[PDB]
Amino acid sequence: MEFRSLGRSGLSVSEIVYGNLLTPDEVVLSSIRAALDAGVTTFDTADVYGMFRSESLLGRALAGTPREELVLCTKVGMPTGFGPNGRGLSRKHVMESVDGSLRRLRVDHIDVYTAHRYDPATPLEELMWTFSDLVRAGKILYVGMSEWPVERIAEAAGIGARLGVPVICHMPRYSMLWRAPEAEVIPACRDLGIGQICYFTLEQGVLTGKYAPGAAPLMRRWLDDDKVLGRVERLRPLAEEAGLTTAQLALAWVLQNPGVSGAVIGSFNAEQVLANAESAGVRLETDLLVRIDEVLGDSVVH
Amino acid sequence: MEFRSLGRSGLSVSEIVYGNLLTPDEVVLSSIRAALDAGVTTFDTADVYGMFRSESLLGRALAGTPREELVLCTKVGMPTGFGPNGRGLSRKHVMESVDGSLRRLRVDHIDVYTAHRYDPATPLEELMWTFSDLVRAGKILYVGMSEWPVERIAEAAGIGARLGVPVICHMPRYSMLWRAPEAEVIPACRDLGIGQICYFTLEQGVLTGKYAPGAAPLMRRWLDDDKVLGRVERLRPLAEEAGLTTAQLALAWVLQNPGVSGAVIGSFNAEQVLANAESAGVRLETDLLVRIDEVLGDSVVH
Amino acid sequence: MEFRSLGRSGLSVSEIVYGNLLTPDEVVLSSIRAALDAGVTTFDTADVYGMFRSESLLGRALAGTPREELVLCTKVGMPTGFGPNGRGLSRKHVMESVDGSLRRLRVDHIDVYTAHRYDPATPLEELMWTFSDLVRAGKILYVGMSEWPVERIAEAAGIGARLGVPVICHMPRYSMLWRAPEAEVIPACRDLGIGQICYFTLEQGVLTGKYAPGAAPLMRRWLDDDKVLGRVERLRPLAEEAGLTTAQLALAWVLQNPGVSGAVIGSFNAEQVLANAESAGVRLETDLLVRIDEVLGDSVVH
Amino acid sequence: MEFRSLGRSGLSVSEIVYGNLLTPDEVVLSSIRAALDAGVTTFDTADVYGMFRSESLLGRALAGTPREELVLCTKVGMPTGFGPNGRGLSRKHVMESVDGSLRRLRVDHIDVYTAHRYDPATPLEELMWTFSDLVRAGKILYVGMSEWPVERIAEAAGIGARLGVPVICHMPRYSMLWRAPEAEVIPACRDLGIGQICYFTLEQGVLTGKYAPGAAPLMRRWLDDDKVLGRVERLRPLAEEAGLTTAQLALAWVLQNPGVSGAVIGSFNAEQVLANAESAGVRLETDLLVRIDEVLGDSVVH
Repeated sequence: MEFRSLGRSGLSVSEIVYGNLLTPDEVVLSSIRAALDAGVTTFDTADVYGMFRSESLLGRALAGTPREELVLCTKVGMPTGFGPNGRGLSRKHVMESVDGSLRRLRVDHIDVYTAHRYDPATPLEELMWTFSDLVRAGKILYVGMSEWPVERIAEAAGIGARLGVPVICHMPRYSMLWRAPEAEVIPACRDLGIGQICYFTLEQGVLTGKYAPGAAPLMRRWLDDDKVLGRVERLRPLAEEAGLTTAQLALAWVLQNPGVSGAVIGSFNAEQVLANAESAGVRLETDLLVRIDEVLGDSVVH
Repeated sequence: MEFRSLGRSGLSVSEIVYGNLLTPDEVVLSSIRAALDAGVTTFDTADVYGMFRSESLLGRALAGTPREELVLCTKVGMPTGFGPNGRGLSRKHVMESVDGSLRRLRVDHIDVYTAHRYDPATPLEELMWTFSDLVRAGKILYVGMSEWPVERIAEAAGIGARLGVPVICHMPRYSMLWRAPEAEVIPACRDLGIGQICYFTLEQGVLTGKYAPGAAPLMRRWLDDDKVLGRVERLRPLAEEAGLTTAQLALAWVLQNPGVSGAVIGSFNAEQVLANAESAGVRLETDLLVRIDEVLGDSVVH
Repeated sequence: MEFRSLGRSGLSVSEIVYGNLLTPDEVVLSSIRAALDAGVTTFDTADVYGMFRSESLLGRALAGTPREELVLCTKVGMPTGFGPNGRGLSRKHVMESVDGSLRRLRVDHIDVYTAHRYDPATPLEELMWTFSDLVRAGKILYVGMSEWPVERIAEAAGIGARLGVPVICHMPRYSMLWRAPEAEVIPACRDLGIGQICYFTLEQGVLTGKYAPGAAPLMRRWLDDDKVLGRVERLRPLAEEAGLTTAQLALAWVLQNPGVSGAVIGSFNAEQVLANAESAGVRLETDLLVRIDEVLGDSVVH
Repeated sequence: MEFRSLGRSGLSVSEIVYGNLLTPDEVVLSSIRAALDAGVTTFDTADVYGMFRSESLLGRALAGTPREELVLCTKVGMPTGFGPNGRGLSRKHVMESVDGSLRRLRVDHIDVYTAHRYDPATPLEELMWTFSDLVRAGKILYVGMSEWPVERIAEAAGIGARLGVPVICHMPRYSMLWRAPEAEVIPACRDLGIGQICYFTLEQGVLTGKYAPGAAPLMRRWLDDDKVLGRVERLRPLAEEAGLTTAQLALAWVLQNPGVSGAVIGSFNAEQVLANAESAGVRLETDLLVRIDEVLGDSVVH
């Protein structure tokens, strides 16, 4: 496995991150085991994933692994309770969420606590002072944000610096096909000392090259493009030339960005987890990157 | 039920708040149950109400309700012990009050801790640093004030902003008849990101229209006005035209103010609680508001 | 009993403070009981008094009294352990002292924690950040100083204001005979919002009028003055004219200073404690104060 | 024993510090006992020394000694776990290291927690806010650094002052032969209120005078100097003239620097510990210091 700093911080994450997004218990547990076996250190989940089930299964699967060998990331913000305080980023919801996450993960601290979507109803002073109280308490170490507006990332990072809350992580959608964060988000985050942990790097199967024309919700939207699956198939020669699968090429491609700390995989197939983990440390030649862009053409979203 | 932000905060309160101000245990418990059944989320009490009895009964009645579904507000400042440190807003009295309130309410945090009347003997730096220590400790989330001078509200809000203490709530007397807070208090609070949770909205029965001329202490003072009960009776046609009781019109009237987060009801009649709760989300036409003012005339206190 | 604010704070102390300075256990316990019976709320001790014995006896005697009715003051700084970290005001000694004081006093917080003598070896930033940590932790509420240089009082008060540590109390030697603090200490403390709790108000028996010429250490130094005991005897007519004992006149005299919050008594005679407590609320006429100064003449230390 | 302030702080350390650097358990335990018997108060160790064994043995040997009589120093930064978060000075590694050190040392606080080597991967804001959280929590009292660049010492001291983290200790290599820290490190530390606790004062046996030409790693490098052992032998007359062993002269020499708080000894011979401890309080005449420099000549590293 290869490792990167998560932004401007002393924290190191595995270049491949296992994200058990929610399937029977045994399939999830065996997939997490496969990730550990492959040298993955960094595990991502959320309170909302399988409504607490993802956190509980990660807690069980990681039990016994020395705490210093694991980077545990979870989230708060999506609805996990009834009524208007059962969601969002208020001091109330964040304070009522953290102890449940700690108990289900079977730990006394979370490495990276991520604000799941920006909450326009919560003043950033209210949220960042709540994070300050949890860092002072030793319940969370570092703060992340998921799919936030760039201006709110910068505001949060500023307040965090003032309050001694490390703001080190952003979790975008980023793949060979989905490049929206390259314009403003990744540049701003690099300026602010924030690293990306990338979601949907295999675009829910589209970038595996396993699916032929005429053979999730993201995959649904991709199928509005009548050329994308045919274009991914044409990557296989490019991948094989570099001694990679199409999936390994997709994961390696995301890791070529110096703003990226890690790429998330979520496969429930033990063999795919081990193969996808070997994407770490792979350098792609510039000529390979040029003809990837030529093959995918106007299927790429900028 | 309808919900509002409590000032500039991520906290949402029910537009109707149940305030069990202090009657046998069973009447109080059944009234709180009626409020829960009506979709009321936000409950107000104080250490001093029935000398600890109100907090203990709210703790019992709300037991089993998921914590994230409830907004629990209590108070400190009125006398609950003997001698000059048994009252007021000193670090000593506030620190010696909070654990009793938590134990009686059966919770590990209070959503809104309200300073019950301004204490000229306590420096606001002393009080606001005490609130800071309780927010850091996770014992209180948000701070309120009850019937404070506007200048002390602004001072408290300033210090709170500096110390990361959310100051989000003021509890005035506010009704169709008692409009004193409109002049300075509500305008200043809106400027400071503070929402009103309104007390005596039914003026201890005067604004129910149930009481005829010649048929609590506030009701005592109202009866010095030889026209007020007759004027409230003349609202019934206006209420019925809008498909409301006089009590529902009174509660709806307070909620028409954009500075108001919630209106407190305290009825011990299960049927009245359910009826009064349906005041939430009711919009009053401007013409209705004009002739309310015409009917009540010089009985209104500005 | 009469009460005063302890400096610019919300804390109220009894004008008569019981200080069990160190005699058999039973004499100490019965004297504390006598003070409680007389309406004394405010008790002073120190780790060093009878090497932990004073704190343990106060803890036992005050057991059962509601916490809100008591103001418990203790001290740190004098030697209570072996070696150079067994004394002074270092973070180490203060942090290793506080839990012992809490356990012996049988409380979870000390109202007033007093720095017993200024420690030139400890930076005031080091001491005041230690006090900050104990206030944040809820182990101490308010900070005092005993016989400090005026410049270090002002420095401590400044840092305290910045860190949200209430600095409200100074404990001088102050009596009808010992007036050294009037020149600079009391004026500066009044400016800084600090109240005096006065020690040696009866000058170890000299100001009781019980001791005749030819009939601790402070009393030793007083006997170098060949006129002081004769001069105190001549106060008895002045005292009796005002319906006071000489001891009550001495205690009342200290309380005439607007900079004084409280006067400490330490008598082991139950009858004297009850009599001395009645000094509270006594106003002395200006003509009485003038002829006190005439009677004592050059025995007074300025 | 003689004592010094550890930098600008209220903490006093013994001029001789026992450092059980890692031999059977019994030899280590008896050596620590010998140090206690000699009046040594100040004990240094590290998580990494004998991989947790040094801390566990110090915890056992010091059990029963009153806490106020001991200054316990340990370290974090060197590898104690697998993978890239099992070492360095990240919030993660520091937070995951401190409770192990407390449990093995059998204490609820460490007097001096030393950052073992500068970590270029961790922002000093991240490290110093972690130290702030541990000082607030009462788990560590004072902060040290070991063999840091002078510019990072100054940066850390600045942030520490702002956050109320006492930065009081630097642990250089310093001996009669190794004088590198005299140029910049000791001068800067004296300016910043930091005292030295000196390692390798006997240069792993070279400065004992026990080893003849032709009779570890530091001793290995010294033997590249074909004159150093012969030059140390020529100190014996100088030592004997002052009533010292060569080892006592070496330890006394380090203590002549006003920037030095303490000199570390690590001997496993009970007799050597007691003899070396008597180096404390020894003043060396200027003429003695001049001819030491003449005897050692170009063997000294500046």
